[PDB]
Formats: sequence, structure tokens, C-alpha cells
Amino acid sequence: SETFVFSKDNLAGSSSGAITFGPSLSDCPAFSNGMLKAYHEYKISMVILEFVSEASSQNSGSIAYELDPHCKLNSLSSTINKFGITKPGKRAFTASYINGTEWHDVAEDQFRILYKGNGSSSIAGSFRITIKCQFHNPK
Amino acid sequence: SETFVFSKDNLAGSSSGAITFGPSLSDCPAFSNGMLKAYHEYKISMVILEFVSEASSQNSGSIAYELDPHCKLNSLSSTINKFGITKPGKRAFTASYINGTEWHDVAEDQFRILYKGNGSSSIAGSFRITIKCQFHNPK
Amino acid sequence: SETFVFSKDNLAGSSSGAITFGPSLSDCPAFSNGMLKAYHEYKISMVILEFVSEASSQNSGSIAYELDPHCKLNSLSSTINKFGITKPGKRAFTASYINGTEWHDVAEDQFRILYKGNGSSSIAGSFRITIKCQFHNPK
Amino acid sequence: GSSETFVFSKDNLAGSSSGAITFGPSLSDCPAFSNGMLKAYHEYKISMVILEFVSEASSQNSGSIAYELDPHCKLNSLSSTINKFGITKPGKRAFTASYINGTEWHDVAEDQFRILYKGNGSSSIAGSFRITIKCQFHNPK
Amino acid sequence: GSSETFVFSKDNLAGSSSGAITFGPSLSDCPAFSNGMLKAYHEYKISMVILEFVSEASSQNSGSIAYELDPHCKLNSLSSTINKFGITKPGKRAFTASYINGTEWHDVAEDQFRILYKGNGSSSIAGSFRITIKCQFHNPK
Amino acid sequence: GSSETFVFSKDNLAGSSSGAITFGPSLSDCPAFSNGMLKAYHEYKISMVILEFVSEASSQNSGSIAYELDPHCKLNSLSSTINKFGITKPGKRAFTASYINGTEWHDVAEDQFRILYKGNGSSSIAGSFRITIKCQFHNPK
Amino acid sequence: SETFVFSKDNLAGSSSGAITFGPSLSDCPAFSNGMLKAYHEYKISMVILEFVSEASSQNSGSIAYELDPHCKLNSLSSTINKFGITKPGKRAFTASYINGTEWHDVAEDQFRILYKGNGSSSIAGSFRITIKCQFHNPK
Amino acid sequence: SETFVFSKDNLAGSSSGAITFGPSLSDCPAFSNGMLKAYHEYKISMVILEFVSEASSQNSGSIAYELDPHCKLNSLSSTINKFGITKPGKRAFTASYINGTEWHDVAEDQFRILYKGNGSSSIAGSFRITIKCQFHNPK
Repeated sequence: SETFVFSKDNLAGSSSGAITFGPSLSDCPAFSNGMLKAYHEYKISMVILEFVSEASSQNSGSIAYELDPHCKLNSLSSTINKFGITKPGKRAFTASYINGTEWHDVAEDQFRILYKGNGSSSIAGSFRITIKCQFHNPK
Repeated sequence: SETFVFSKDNLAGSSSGAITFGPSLSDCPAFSNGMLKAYHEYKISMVILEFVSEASSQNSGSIAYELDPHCKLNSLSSTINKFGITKPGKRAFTASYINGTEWHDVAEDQFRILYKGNGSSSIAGSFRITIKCQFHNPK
Repeated sequence: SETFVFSKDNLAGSSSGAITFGPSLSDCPAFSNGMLKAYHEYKISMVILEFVSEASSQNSGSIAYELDPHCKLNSLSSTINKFGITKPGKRAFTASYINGTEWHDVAEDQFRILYKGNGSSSIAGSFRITIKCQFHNPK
Repeated sequence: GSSETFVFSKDNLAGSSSGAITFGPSLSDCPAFSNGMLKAYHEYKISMVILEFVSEASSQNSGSIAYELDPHCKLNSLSSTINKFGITKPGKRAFTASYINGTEWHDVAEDQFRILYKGNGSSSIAGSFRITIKCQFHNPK
Repeated sequence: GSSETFVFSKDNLAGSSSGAITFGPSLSDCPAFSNGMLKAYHEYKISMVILEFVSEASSQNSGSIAYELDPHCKLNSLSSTINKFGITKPGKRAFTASYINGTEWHDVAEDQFRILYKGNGSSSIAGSFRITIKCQFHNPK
Repeated sequence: GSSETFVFSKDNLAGSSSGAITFGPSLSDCPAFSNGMLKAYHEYKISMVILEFVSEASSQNSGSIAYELDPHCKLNSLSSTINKFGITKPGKRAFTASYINGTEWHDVAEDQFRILYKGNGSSSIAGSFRITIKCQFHNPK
Repeated sequence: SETFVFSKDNLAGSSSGAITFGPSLSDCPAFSNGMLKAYHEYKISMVILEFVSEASSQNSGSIAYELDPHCKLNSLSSTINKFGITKPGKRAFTASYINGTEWHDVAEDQFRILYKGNGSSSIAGSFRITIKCQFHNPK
Repeated sequence: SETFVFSKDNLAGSSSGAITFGPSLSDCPAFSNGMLKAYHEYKISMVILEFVSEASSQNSGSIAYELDPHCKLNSLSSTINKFGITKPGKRAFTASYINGTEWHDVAEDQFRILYKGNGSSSIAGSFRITIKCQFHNPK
């Protein structure tokens, strides 16, 4: 079970986007263009998403994060789970929450995390994402 | 988790149809318009299909049914399983039969039950369907 | 015992209003227009009200919350329980505090939470409300 | 208090006639209860109900009687059709305390609950409801 | 060789519809046999057949289903009406090896025998044939 | 369900011919499986595979057959060359449930997995794949 | 096993540089010009790096710190580990993480910590570094 | 930790080369372009070198190999160890043999395996190399 730590940096307070975990994970070239390119199956057993708050305390807003376990959404719709952009945050998703108990082909993404902020345009912080993954059937 | 009991009523002896367990299950508003829109993942860990006989004992026929796990059939083909229109029936399908080992997106039908009767056009009975399901990742 | 997570968003620092838990809970259509519409009785066993602070640290004020277990007040009168709008908060009400030990008809609200802020008009945060409920006597 | 067990019956249930039985001060089908004990006690609770369908119907009658239990008397006609009895086959159904608002004493001027029913058969006789309510009473008058 | 026991069913037997079931390469009603084992073995013989009539008919249906056993597939429609099943009563009938040409192996390109049937009832549903064939196979492909 | 064990073989493997064997509805090399049980069951999973190379090659033939296991049928030709069998020496290789997508039932209209292979020898005969798949089936048709 | 506490002060929010642990550690003259000058071997068994936050809450930015255990980098490249300059932080590196299990000559640095901030030019805080070291073979 | 299996194929009986385990190991993209760029430190705690014989039994020679621990040799000198081209071989090197007791920078080759064959120019076989390695300090 390998471990991959990467970071989505300079998330503005109004940043909206998706982080797709699989071959589309350009944010970690050692994963999308690394391990996946030379394997058949992989499952991302655990995800640790931490919001490191670089925002000034004069920035009002929050980043709402939705964990879609099937890559069926291109934009966040659930505004329930969120971190205040002036406060550090941490969320741990286990295997059952992330569609991560059956091996997937290295061509299709396992899931995605969609983030959407409603704050001001200034830099609001960064996402440190630690995925504990497993690999199988070497090429 | 929850246990939803709903009904498909006024089934004539020759009525045919499909019960798609998921977003297409219009029969139970407590599931399709309710819990399916309050969660991301779900699985129907058990199904109990009971046939309550409203039919006259002086009418013939039966209602055959086929459990389509992957929603690949839209009309009945097989007739091995059947409920007599004058004898109430009961059939319990566990998780592995109804594809419910893993989790599904609420925009997807988990499985379906195709039913077709060969009786007359008289009211043959009702289906009481009891789905024991679990939910995940609140929306 | 089902669980429902919803959120009252964009609570301005001077926001004053009521969240009524029952058929009048428009903030969770999966509850008011979902489970309740297809059941006879329900009791909300537990409530977890968390104030997520999206307010800038230059916003002075607090949101006072009063838990009325009988829907007898249309506006907050007790200014004792409150969260500072610049600080995250969490309050857990059990069954006895919320009139939640005897089943109620799905037409009458079990209780309500009245919130009233004295801060500035800017966005002060959001309420994340997790109600652990139970349902009975299926329709 | 006083523990009573009243067995009464709503008879001549037409296969298509629909109705409702309100348990409490308006239970005219059991005059020994509505105008009986409730005239001599301040509080009652119907701790248990046993509703049974004894069928007088022939083998050729096709239909059913759907019975809904309204624990607050806020419905006046049938709404759901999940629970049902075959009009040609006797059936039984026991409701405990919680299902029928029977965990808390009610003053005799209020209705505890009701049982609505609707038959989807023909107009011939279908059967009869044998209803056994086990109740308790308090505070004698 | 390989001993198999295939249980299949011809369902929705109308009380008046007549037909024939050819056992062997053309047994479409049991796809696990016609297109199954016969694609992987040179020789088979159906050493035993158990034909059962499971009735879905009401007590008011008057008729029968006459079943003839043609051990050489040289008849295409029913000819005799001695053997028969009541369309309202389940029945059973076991054919041994000799009665069904089942004492000698047949290459998979030929039909072992067939069972013709004809109902003299009405057009309503009469029942279903539950057919259990106990067969043996040789010379794997 | 039903537990079956199908042993078939892809023969006349040229030392240089490359191909792929798709296990499931398209397994033409084992007609008793693709067109057999899969015509009579809704769900199957191939819980185990045993691929064996039985060599017909002489001592003078230099080469190997590289076999890749694609658990999702998303590759059409060989890509990797790590696993391999000597074309002159018999070999064995057992894949368990997880390695071959065999932990979850698949509807009969979808392919469970496939085994691609490519020989880097000459054009002479190299051997034959003896493949034993132990499978289970559900929901009879 | 001696202990050395020192401090890199007045780290501006945009400060970028390296702290090399060994004879090049000018920030602790009692270590580079002290113990090392009179010994042959030393290993720095443990490092405790704490960011004390002197920054005003109106300063947006973070200091990213990379622990290079071989002195092969002159500038930070990994922007994953970081402290928000408005929040105190603490990180403890043990022996295996800092190339600190085999004795080194007192002329070559054991490792280095490269810090790089992306905040404003104002004073963002200080680094308090506590190295638990060991010394061997007295001169 | 992980166990990477890669291959050096199409080795003619007289082919010579060097397998540099580290950033120069172009054979395995899952290691050189992958994990080596996802971590700072690493060590190859075990190596299993297997020689799968593709060669004809009517060809002579052998492939000798020398385990260079400190990458000081670029071409083979010693020939004590050897794999016959007609008999598959296996050799397991533990940590102390392959210099893997300590940790290394990913910009450095930990060790290498020099191989040279004295056979003809016919395809003699393939090398299946299985490195059991560990990683440290995520980049």
C-alpha cells in the first residue's frame, strides 16, 4: 500500500473546480503519469483532505467540498460540508466512502472531490491531499 | 439504514411491468423523492417480494417474475419463478442476488424486477415489496 | 433511525428567523416533502446544530439560538445561548430537550430553533443541522 | 387502574363500502366502551388492538379490504393501500401500544386513534371486523 | 462419460395450443442442453425423461392435454390421444431408456426423440410442463 | 448457485502468433461455457483460473510466450512482457478471484476479463494453453 | 546527547532560504564554531522545528518547509509541507527522516531545511529549532 | 514500501549491459518516473534477480553478472556468478549486499547489476528483476 501526498495550491476564495483521483490526477504526475501508467488495477483505500489556511482573517467565505464517488458531477451541488477559509480543516474518507473496495482499471477515475468557494478573489489556502492507495497486477 | 414497504396494486392477471429499484421507482415517494435525494450512495441489502392474492379462486393463471440484476432486460423473457394468482407468495432475495454488495449512485438503477402474468384481465392481486436498504455520504 | 444533514446558508450577522423541524422544514425537501409525505409518525431523536463560521474577523456580533420544543414562539426571546459569529460552535440536543420521545403526526412540527444575530449585515456563517430521526407506521 | 378487554365487531362490511372506526368517545360500534367506561373514568389508553377479518365471502369473490391505522384521527378517508386483508380469507393483525398512540393516557373527551378501511371488491357482503381492544382506565368518576 | 440432469419447463401452455418438443440439437426450451453440452460432445443419450404437468388452471376449467411420445421424430403433430393429463390436476410420467430410443448413443447432429402434445380445452392458460432429462455424454470435443 | 469447472484448450499456438482469449460471453474456445451456462443464468463469476502451457516444441526452439491478464477487457493486444512461459517447457499459473475481477458477479452480457498472449519465437508450433476456469452461476433462467 | 536550541528570527512572509545543520550552521555559533570545531563525529538525532507566529492576522501567506536530508538542493521545490504564517506550527523529525543514524565528519553538513514564504514582506514570525544531537570521538 | 517487478528482455547470448537501480533505471516507469519522483529518500531492501531461459537447448554460453554496490564499475570485470542460458536461474540479494542498509537521494543510483554474456547472438532469455523497496519523506 503506497502513499501519495500532493497539494492543490493557491486556491482563491472563489475557486471552483474538481480533483479527480485516477489517471486524470494531473496534480500528482507521479500517480497519473507514474504508477498508473505501468499497472492494471488500483484502489485508493483512504483519502485525507486537509485545508491549510493561508487566508488573511479579513477574508470572508468558505470552501464547500463534495466527494462524488462515481465522477458523475462536474461541479459541486451539495453546500453542506465546508471549511471556513480562515480556519484549518481536516477530513478523512475511508474505503467505503470513496468507492474504494474493488480494483479499477488505470484508465477510469475512481472518484472526485469538487471544491467551490464563495469568498473573495484573494488566496484562501491550499489543499493537502494524502491518498493511501494500493496497486495490483503489475504490467 | 431503513426498511421501506411499498406496493404495486391492481395487478390484473395479465398485467406486465418492471419495478426498477432506484431513481425510477415512482411507487414509493419515501424512497425515490426522499432518501435517494438525501444521500449519494445507497444499496438495497435485502428485498422481500410478497404477493397478496386478491383474485377469485375461480380464475386461472400466475404471475411470473425475473430478477434483472443489471437492468439489461426491459421485458420479461424467463418464467421459471412464478406466484399463483390464488395462493399468496413470498420470495426473499439477499444482497448477492440483487447486486447489492457494493454501493450505487442515486442517479442509477441498482436492479429491477420484471413481472408478467398470463391470467385474465381480472384483478389478480397486489405486490407488497419490502426493501431493506442502507445509505451513505449524506447529500 | 435515519439521519438527515442539511444547511441553512448565508446567515447574515443580523439574520433573524426560525427553523421548524417537521413538515414545515423547507430547508430539507427530502424530509418535509420526502419521508414525511409517506409516513404517519416520526420522532426526531437527536439534533446536532453546528455554526460554521464564514465571517471575517472584523465582524462583531453573535447569533443567539433558542430551542423552542413546542413551536410556541415566532421570534427569539432568550438571548442566553449564542455563538460568536467569528467562532465555530456546536450544540447537541438529545431527545428530552426537543420534545422527541413520543411520535408526532407528519402534519405538525415537533419543535423549532429560532436564531437571531446582532452583528453586521455581512455573511456571518452557516448552520449545519444533523437530525437523527426515526419513522414509524409506513403509509 | 382498571383493565378491560372489549371485543366488538363491525359487521356487514360490503366489499366496496369504505369507512372509519374512531376508538374513544365516538366508538359507537362498541357502546359498552364509548358510552360505558368513558362515562366513569377521566383517563384511558388502549394499550393493545387486535383487528381480525372474519370472511363471509364465497370463493368466487375477488377483492380486498385495505385497512390504514391513523394514530391521530387527522385523516378522514383512506389514503394508503399497503396493508390489506383478502375478502375471502380470514386475517389477523395486532397493533401494540406505540403504533396506536397508546403509550400516554388520554382524557375521555379526545379520540385516541382510528382505523380507516376501504374495500376494492364488489358490492356484495365481504366479511366482518372482529376488534378486540385491551384498555386501561384511571381516575374514577 | 458425463452424467447431466437438465430440468427445464415449457410454460404458458394454453388449454388448446398444440406443439412438440424435440429433444436433442433443437431443444430450444433448454438452451443449456441444445446449444450447451451438445456443442462439446460427440455422442449423447437421454437415458431418462420425467415429464410433469404443473397446473395453473382453476377448478372450473374442463379439458386435458394429450401427450404422445414419438421416439423417432417422424411425427410432426399429435396423432393419438390415449395418454393425457388433466389440465387442472398436476401429473407425472417417467419414460425409461427403451421407450425414448435412449439405449444407443446418438451423434449430436440428430434428434433423439420428441414429445408432441395437444390440449382440447379452452384458450386460457392450462399449466406448464416441467421436463427433467437425465442424459449422458461421450467423446469430448 | 451452481459451481462448474470448465477445462478447455487453445491449441496450435504458433511460436509467433499473438492473440487474446476473452472469458465470458465471447469464449468461443469453450463452447460449453460461452453458449452453454451463460444461456441459462443471469450472473456468473469466474472465481479461479488455471492457465497451463503444455509444450509441443522441440529442444531446439528458442522463444517464449508472454501472457498478460487484462481484468477489464480494455486492452486488445499485448502491452507488457513480464510474465512468460518457455515455449519448450510446460508451465502453470493460477489466478485467484481478485486478480481477475472475480469477486463480484457479472451479468452474462459482459466480459469478465481476458488473457492476451504473444509469442516471440518462430512460426513453428509452440504448444497449447490448457485453461481450467472454476466458475459459479446464479439466478437461473 | 546534547541539546541545542536556536532561532531564525524576523522571517518575512516572503523569506526564502536554507538552514544547513552542521559546520555551516552560522545561526548557532555554539554548534558550528563550538562543539563541531573540537570533535570528529556527530549525528543530529532529532529535530524539532516550531514556527512561532508573530504575524498580524492581516498577513496572507504560508511558509513551505522542505527537509532535504542530503544538502542537494539550494532552494525549496516541494510546496506541500507548510505553516500558515498566522498560525503557530510544530514538526518533529526523528533520526531516520534526517539522515541521522550514522556519524558524519564535522566538516560536512548532515542535512538542511529550506523555507520559502509566499506572503507579504512584513515580519511573519520566527523558527525555533531544537536539535537533539550526539557527539563522539573527542579531539 | 512496495515490490516492483520489471524485466530486461531480448538479451542475446552475448549481450552486455548495466542495470542501475535508481533514477537511471529506465526499464520500470513505475519506479524511475513514478515513486522516485514521489519521495525524497528510498532504499531497495531486497532484490530478486531471476533469469527465465528463452534460449534453445542447442546453444552454449552463460550470462555472468557482478553486483556493483557503489556504482564504481561501468563494465564487467568478474565472472564468478553466472546463469546458464539453458537453465533458469534465481539469485536473491538482501539489504547488506546491495548497499540498502541506509537511505539514498532519488538523484543517486543506489547500486547496479552488471551483466555480460559469452553466448552467441541468439536470444538467450530474459531477466525478471523484483525489487522490494521502501520510501521516505514524501515529496
